[PDB]
Amino acid sequence: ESWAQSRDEQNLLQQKRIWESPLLLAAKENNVQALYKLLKFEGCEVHQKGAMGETALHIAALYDNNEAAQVLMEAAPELVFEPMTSELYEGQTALHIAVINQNVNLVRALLARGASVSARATGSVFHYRPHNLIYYGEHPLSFAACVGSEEIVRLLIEHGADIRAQDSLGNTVLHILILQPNKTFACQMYNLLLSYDGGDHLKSLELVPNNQGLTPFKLAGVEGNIVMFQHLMQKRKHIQWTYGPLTSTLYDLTEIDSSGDDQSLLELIVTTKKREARQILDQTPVKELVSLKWKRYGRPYFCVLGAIYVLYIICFTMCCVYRPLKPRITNRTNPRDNTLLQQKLLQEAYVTPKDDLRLVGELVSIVGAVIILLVEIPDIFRQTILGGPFHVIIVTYAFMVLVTMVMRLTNSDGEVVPMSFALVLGWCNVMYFARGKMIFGDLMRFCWQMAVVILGFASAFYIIFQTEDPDELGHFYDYPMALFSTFELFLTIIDGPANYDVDLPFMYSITYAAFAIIATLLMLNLLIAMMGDTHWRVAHERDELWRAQVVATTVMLERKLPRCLWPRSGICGREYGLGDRWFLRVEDRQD
Amino acid sequence: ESWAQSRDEQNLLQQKRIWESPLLLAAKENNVQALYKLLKFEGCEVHQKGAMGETALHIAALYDNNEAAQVLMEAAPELVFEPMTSELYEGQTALHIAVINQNVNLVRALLARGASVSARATGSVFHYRPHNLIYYGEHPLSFAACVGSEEIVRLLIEHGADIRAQDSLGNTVLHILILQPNKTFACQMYNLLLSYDGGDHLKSLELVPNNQGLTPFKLAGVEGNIVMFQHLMQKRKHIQWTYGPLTSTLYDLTEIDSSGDDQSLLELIVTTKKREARQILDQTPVKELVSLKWKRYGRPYFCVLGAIYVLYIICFTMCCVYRPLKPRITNRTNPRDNTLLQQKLLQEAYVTPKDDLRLVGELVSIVGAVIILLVEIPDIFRQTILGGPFHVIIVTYAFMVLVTMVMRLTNSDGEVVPMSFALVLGWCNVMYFARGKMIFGDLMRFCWQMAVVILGFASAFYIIFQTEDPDELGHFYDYPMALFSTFELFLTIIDGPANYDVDLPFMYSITYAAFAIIATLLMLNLLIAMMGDTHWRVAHERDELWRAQVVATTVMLERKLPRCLWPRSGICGREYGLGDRWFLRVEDRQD
Ligand SMILES: C[C@@H]1NC(=O)N[C@@H]1CCCCCC(=O)O
Ligand SMILES: C[C@@H]1NC(=O)N[C@@H]1CCCCCC(=O)O
Ligand SMILES: [Ca+2]
Ligand SMILES: [Ca+2]
Repeated sequence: ESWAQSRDEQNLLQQKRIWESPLLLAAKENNVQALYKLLKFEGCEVHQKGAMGETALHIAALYDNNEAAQVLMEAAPELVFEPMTSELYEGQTALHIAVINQNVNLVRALLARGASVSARATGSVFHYRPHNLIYYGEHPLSFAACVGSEEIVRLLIEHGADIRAQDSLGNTVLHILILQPNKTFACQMYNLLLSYDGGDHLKSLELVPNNQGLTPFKLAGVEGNIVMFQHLMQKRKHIQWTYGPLTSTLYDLTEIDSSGDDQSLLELIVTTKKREARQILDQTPVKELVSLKWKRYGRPYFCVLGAIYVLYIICFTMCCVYRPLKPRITNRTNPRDNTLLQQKLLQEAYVTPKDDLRLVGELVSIVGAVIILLVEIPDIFRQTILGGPFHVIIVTYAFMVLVTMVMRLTNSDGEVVPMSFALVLGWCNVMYFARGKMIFGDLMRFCWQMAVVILGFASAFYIIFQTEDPDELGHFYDYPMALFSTFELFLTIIDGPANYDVDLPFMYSITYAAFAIIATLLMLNLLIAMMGDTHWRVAHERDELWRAQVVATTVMLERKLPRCLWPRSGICGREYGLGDRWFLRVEDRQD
Repeated sequence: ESWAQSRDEQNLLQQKRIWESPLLLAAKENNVQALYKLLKFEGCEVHQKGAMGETALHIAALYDNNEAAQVLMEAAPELVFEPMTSELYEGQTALHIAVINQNVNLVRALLARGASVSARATGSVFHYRPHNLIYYGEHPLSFAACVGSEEIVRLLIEHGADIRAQDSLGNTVLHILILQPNKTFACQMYNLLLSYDGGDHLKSLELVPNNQGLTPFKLAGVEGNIVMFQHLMQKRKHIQWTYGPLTSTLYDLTEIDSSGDDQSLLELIVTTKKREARQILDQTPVKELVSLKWKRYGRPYFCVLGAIYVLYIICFTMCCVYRPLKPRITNRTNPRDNTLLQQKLLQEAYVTPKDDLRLVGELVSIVGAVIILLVEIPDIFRQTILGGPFHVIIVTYAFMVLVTMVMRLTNSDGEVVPMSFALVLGWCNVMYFARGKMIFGDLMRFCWQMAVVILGFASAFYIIFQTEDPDELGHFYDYPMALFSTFELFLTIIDGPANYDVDLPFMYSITYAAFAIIATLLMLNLLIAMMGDTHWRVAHERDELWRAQVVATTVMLERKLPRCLWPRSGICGREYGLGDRWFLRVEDRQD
């Protein structure tokens, strides 16, 4: 406690040793006469290491002091090779400091001496950490590329600077240029480094991946660099023809799509916590890509799978609305007069008349729950909500159905507690399917969301009071009136089921508490959709997020669906003779 | 699945055959030496049809390759006449491709050869479909007019380009210019094509109608082209005099008004789904036209017809508030104790004392319903809500009155279900009559809408519980308290009629559900009118729509009203000697 306090002390301790060491002070003050009155008479320790393990030349390189540095190099040419022996700057040479300060005469003189163009500055200051204001890499060639000094860049290549060099994070000089603030100027420097590549199709510098398996083009999309992305897109697009205003350009569509497997631009954009990366799926090679995946295949399968989940949940309630008998049997109704339980457990089953109709319905609710677990549980092993918490709810729903199964086969009294949780988890997970005029567009999402919530809480409130006596607190004595009570409940017109002389079950005081919060948030999410659609162009901000939600869902539907359905995007390039990648044909009009 | 996938494959398949065919490749690459080393030794198939049924000249015309095209024309002058034999480009000649690319030297050379200036490019790419980025027509003259190349336009007329030419959609060159994005530049090209007209008053190019019966001037209004509309308005306005800043201009007002019959700019603007066309009724010849139609004749007749409909509905409730007797008679009141019915049916009528007063009232409710059907049902045969859903409700209201008549004459128990629907349909259709300070202006619409809704639901809730016992659930035991209960109901102050030990009729659980939604939307439409009037100039957006609603209603009132009322707009031009059209006198001041 802490680390920044140390370097703040060391930077003060550095200026303290510079103040003290006259050789280091004269190197800072550029006192030429004081350096000759020190190096020639009387011979002072010229290999003097300062507070940061720096030589007198390092100090002479920090402060642009060419006259003082040239004196230190002619009286002791060995100081050029000495790196910073400190921990904060372990590996930095006098060439690194001269390159960043863009001191061309000092760089030309250090290269004339013979300075190492491959020295890795592995100091803790040079790390890619949020507490370091700059991240340029380790090699001096990487420093020149980031300061925008094209003169030093080629001057280092002339002395044998390996552009293929990677730092401790496996980043080439191309990766580091994309992580820079000046995006519009780094595009110019990016093309300068590519010219010095081997010129061969194999072992390309643009193909050398990051240590996290990211080519520079791929890293531009994950980091949300629009300027570098559009620039890198030029190298991978081909214009077929120009018919007046139309321009039928053909995009490469290789590193932008599965598979893979985890390697694909789309999966990396929807799963990253970087908001800025959202904008990448709106670029002119990518926005055409997800819009076609959602028009065909995407939207129909989401509604086909949607209607299946609607039937699978209405069947679960069909077995809940007609749950198992019987009357109380027990005389316990006389003691503890606050109780209202006409408790109903089994079995006492089969017995079959109309009970096999619900047994096959209960069997569907079980085989569907494990199928839900058979497609989700093997997926958590390989987690970002963008995207909706549909997956978090779909696994806890099948968890409650299995618990209700284990609740059964034991004749437990608390049947109702796990079974009522699956009612809201089953329906409210339906409203996620609303992904399938903006005031009217967001209003229809409320009408969907609202009708979905009441069909999950009225079914719940029915079960909560299907056992309990309806003469007192009879808001839900049958299904058509449990729906109507809950509907009125949703708008606070009814005072809500309230009774204090009677002991209502533990689940009402819990389920109604959650119904009171969701009913207000949906009524609060409605006002923001009524005003936030008209008050400003924020409706665009209220819009892409949904669009990104649709894109996140479209990538989701492509992972588990087999290959016979959902054909690959684009057109393959084997016979016709483009190999072997799949290309997207895009034509655009200009005005 | 799909069609765009095919052309994406064919464009890739085209570049595949170009890659393969050396004659087609050299035509694309503009390889002059390779074309002579192919056409002279050894004689290759020069009539080579590519993937899109294109000749080597077509490829030489796609990519501006004049040197390569001139070689193909001197070695085989027959390639000029060959059109694209494919399905996507059926009819396109090498002249079409040269005109769009604005290759004047190639167009001058193709016309020197003798190219057809009347070749219709009937290919599927050239269709007016949303999946085609451009729509220029079929004839090469129409292509030049859309690219803005006035040099090619007159160069085609010099070689006999028929400006009277129509494509498959019956569109002249004037119609296609209005459907173009560059509106401010198409005005210049529009005047160039009109100069080459026959110069005769009859058979004018501006009068040649679309296949959908639309002159170019009329099409500009339907499509919402403001720049072309104001430009076309210059040709049909006459300035009478200039008295300083005043300019008394006289507008033609011919194709802007009925009749007709369906042919009129106003009816085409209010019935189209094109939002952009709304702006046309705000132009300086049209905005003066509907404002005079609404000031006189318009506003009074809407309130005269308004007060008539107010009396016709209050009479319907006057017969409902005093509906037919009698007591229950039946002992069924002891079994099914949940029931509260003191059911009342007839007849048991006449009997007449004060019952003839309601019989003539019931007779008015019948003759008025058929009259409503006599003015609406013959109108559906000849449907856009702009405009209000007043017509959809006014026909279903008279439907419920006729059903209640058929409900009667059979002594059916369910009298109440069709009769209660006509109460809300009758009143809530009144609030449409609110069409007759912006915060205060939209607030008075709420006070109208609110008082109209409660007078339709309190009358309904009264009927719902006029039969049922008032000792339990007695919110509506008489009319003055049914109104006061419902009024309090409208603001959720009262917990709403709630009872669970008693079986309330089927209509309360339905009518009160609709009362709970409309009462919140009117309270939500109020907040948007309180904030959306001040937060931005969106109040203009909240305003024209109402203005367009008033204009849509004004056109509605002019269709069924006879000719003796509502005189024609403007002044006729027969004696005085302007013939025979009706003109509007408009004077404007400038600063
Ligand atoms: C100024 C210090 N004195 C010195 O000789 N090297 C240091 C250079 C500081 C660079 C800090 C870059 C970073 O924040 O990581
Ligand atoms: C490029 C294609 N090659 C060719 O010879 N004709 C085509 C011209 C394309 C025009 C497409 C206009 C449209 O979208 O309809
Ligand atoms: Ca309240
Ligand atoms: Ca209350």
